[PDB]
Amino acid sequence: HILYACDSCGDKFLDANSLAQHVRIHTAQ
Ligand SMILES: [Zn+2]
Repeated sequence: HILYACDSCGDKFLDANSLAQHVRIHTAQ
């Protein structure tokens, strides 16, 4: 379930792989 979260934007991921890559999409364009 909600194991990982992208802070600042408050994104709630059930995936870790998608979470971490999501914090990547923030560094990227
Ligand atoms: Zn985010």
